[PDB]
Amino acid sequence: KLESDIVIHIGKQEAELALKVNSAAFQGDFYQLKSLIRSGADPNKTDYDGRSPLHLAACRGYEDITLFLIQEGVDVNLKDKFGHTPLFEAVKAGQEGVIGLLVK
Amino acid sequence: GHNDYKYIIHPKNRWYKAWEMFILVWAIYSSLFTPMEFGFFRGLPERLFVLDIVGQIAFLVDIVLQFFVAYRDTQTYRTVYKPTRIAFRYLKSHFLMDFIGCFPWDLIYKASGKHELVRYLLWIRLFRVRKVVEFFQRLEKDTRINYLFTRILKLLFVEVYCTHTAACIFYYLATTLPPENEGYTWIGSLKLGDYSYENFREIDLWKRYTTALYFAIVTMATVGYGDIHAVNLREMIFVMIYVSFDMVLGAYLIGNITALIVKGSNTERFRDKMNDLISFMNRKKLGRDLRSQITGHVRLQYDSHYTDTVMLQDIPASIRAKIAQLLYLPYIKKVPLFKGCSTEFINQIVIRLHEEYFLPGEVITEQGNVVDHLYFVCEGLLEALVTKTDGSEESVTLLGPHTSFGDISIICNISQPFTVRVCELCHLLRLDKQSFSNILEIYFHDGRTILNNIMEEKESNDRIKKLESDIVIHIGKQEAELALKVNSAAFQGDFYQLKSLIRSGADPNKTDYDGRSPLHLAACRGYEDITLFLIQEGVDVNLKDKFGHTPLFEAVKAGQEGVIGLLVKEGASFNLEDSGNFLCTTVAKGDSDFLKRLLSSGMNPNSEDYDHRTPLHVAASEGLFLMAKMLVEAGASVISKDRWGNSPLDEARLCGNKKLIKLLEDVKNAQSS
Repeated sequence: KLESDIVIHIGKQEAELALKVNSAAFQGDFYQLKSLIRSGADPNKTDYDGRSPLHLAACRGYEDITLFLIQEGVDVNLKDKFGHTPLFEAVKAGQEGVIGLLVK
Repeated sequence: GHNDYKYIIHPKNRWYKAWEMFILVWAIYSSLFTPMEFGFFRGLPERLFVLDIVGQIAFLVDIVLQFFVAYRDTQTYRTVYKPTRIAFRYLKSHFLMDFIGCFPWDLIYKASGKHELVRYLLWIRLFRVRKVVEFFQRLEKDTRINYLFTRILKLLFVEVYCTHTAACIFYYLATTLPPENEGYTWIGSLKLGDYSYENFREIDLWKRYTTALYFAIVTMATVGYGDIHAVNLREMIFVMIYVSFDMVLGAYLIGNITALIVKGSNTERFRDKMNDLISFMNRKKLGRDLRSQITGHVRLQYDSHYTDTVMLQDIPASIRAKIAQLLYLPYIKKVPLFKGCSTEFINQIVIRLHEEYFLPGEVITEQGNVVDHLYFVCEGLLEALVTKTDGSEESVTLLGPHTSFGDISIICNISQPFTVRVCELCHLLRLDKQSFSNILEIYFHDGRTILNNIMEEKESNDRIKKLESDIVIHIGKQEAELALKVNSAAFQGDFYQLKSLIRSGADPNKTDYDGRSPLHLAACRGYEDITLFLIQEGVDVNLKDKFGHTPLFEAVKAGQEGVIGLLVKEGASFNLEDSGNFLCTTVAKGDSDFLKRLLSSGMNPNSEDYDHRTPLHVAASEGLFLMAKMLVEAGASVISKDRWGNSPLDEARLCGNKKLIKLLEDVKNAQSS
């Protein structure tokens, strides 16, 4: 019965993980993110708006978080549900270093 | 299992305890009389004929009862109550010796022609002293009496028995020699004072026993007056054996007493510390008040019994938890930080707690030190101060009893703000940061209720109002995470759960990292029930998201005409930046359905693009008669002209679409009027 409750609870919990991964890519908690990569959902798993945390890392400028996502191999060309690759938010936000990383 | 087989007596049953105290008296008498009746009586006189018989009967019943009393196992540690199991314990452990002792050995000796070797079996009754051994073992368990004190008392009883038996054996050895050679015995040549023990077999039993026991006792302490001494060779040999064994026994007595004095020093440790510490004060001439403070601390070390709080680390987690639930729980209720939360959350705070005691004047937490423990002042007063750049300390609001300090720093995960000082003896209950953190993660609703209590506690003390800004940073982090949960629910379908969260305090106008109120997500998903509920919560129909869209934008994206009409009844209107130019881009897309839902929301009839072309221009040039007619229905005028002065009618005429040409011709010619 508990297993059946967690059949849905773990799905919701995975959703929370993806949102938290984006949050940590939006607050700046790198160390938590390094732990969470092996202790939580992956950046490939998208949120409600289908936005990988690489899009946020383009906005914020957490190029070290960006480099961790690069190590994971998460598609740098993975668009959001707004049909826009993280490169666009890199250019829009004006993070020239992040722009350089995604050009690399 | 005690019902399974009846007549069984519990090991510590009341009536069995009374019988134990009775058979203990009988065992003491039997073990202290067997040597007497052996040595001083070559055949027990009939005067005591009753008293021996009843004695054996007293143990005979005990041979039966021990076949029914249960015994606590040493393997499962559980009392086993089965006569099949119970009987074996006796039959193996001690039944043989007790049964041999219970025979009428004196009568058998008198019924076998007075053979002394039969009387030697009387010494089997000395094994009844195992009852006294059991009594002493049980008394050792009692915390009433010290273990080492019980040891020394046991050794004293061992000396009592050994001297009594030694005196009896000594007199018996005197009797083994024939009466005519009684002058060669130790007693038959005794001439104490003017009394010669010449016919020593006819002297009163008590005079003979007192002489023999006098010898035994004076040799027990090795006084060795010499008035009574061994004369025979049997007497010499027995005195050597007794003396050697008693040397060992007396050495053990001295060892037990010395160990009791050395190890068993409780307040003497405080006294020893006082010795050299008073030497310290005296050789350094400390002020009397400061001397009093130091002595107060040392007495406090033995008066706070922190060791009595350290032991709890050894008691297992659950039982310690219930100790906390019975002691720290009132102190926990007294905390204004918790105040009204779920009883389960309060109970979990209760479970993981580490009571501590501190000293007046000594400081507890230091400024700039990362908070590692969450302290509650339960009985005491506490005052924090902050050293400034010049160095002077900043007095803060005092922390009197039934308060919680350091909590704000833990909540913000920041170092301790002020160096806090212990004004006097305080019952500082402690909670580790990690334990509190996990408890908060499990009880998130209680956690937010604490957050409310926290804001109130912030305005309560202005010195924490010096850190309200950082606390507000933490509050904003909590609100952002909460908006994340609200949006995630709007994407999952947890309608009632997200309603409950909004009831909890969740503003649906809270913006997430995507900055789109959950109305956008409910619209794009199509949870029209959730969209309607958010409508009742007064979410603005067309909030602009970080991406510059409305909730109804997302609805029209997926074309949730249910949600689209739902927001239309609320007066749905994109009112987006360049919504008419976005319609130029939509005619570029060519999505007539997307366009129909947009123009049903009616954001803009027509607007010139960077080519100064209304969407009607684009549709007319493209030959998109359906889109162009639908735009005209929206209000797209045909008199508008592009950058090159061409109306949509001109574009349609260029295209050559008969229906579109006729439509735009008639509409624009009418529009001219």
